[PDB]
Amino acid sequence: MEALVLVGHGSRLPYSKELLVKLAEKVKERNLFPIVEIGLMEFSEPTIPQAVKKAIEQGAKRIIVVPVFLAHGIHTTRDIPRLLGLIEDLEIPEDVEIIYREPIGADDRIVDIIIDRAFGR
Amino acid sequence: MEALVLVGHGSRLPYSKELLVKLAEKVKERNLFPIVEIGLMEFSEPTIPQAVKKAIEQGAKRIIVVPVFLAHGIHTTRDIPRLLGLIEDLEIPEDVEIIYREPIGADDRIVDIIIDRAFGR
Repeated sequence: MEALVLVGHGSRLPYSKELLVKLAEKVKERNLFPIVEIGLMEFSEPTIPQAVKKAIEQGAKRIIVVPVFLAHGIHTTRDIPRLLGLIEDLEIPEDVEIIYREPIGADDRIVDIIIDRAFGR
Repeated sequence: MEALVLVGHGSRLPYSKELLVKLAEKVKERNLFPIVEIGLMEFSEPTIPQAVKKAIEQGAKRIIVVPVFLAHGIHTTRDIPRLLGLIEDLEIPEDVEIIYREPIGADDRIVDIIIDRAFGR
């Protein structure tokens, strides 16, 4: 009924996709959502429209798109809102409403993790 | 003696740099290292070399660089190790050695944070 779509930059190296796959798995074992799909913005599959479509065909009527990026940038302000038919100027999504969330930001867990990496953990 | 450098991507919008600034402040407040600096790889200032340099002239002999990026990609494998004279292409005194850490990766706290964002927290 609601779907969670985890959405990333995408890269030509495979670490970006692998990252989304690991994150998707980990939330799958939290058993919080009916449906969980990942989408990558650029040069990697699946794409964000493929993921949105997949959510819909799986039954879901309220789609939560969460951008897995550290800060706002072009992609989160122009490219993605476009790709979702949320901004006026290859895909439009039937009768279902799209719910576009905020990025990660300067979160305290991110400082936690930074300390860990600094000590070679 | 030891320094922490936080290093980020950078963008033409200012949110990425602002994000680094917040992160740097917050780790300063945990009082863990003698020095803390930031650099931005692209567009903005300070630059990564400016940051490394800045730490050195301030006394630091082991420089711990943490890449504030979600996955390995080009920047964490090529651009940043380059900028730190870690791969043959930055004259650093042989009395100082640079220690390059892991990115964030698919850490469990990142799944925590993603759940929060999915709820609009």
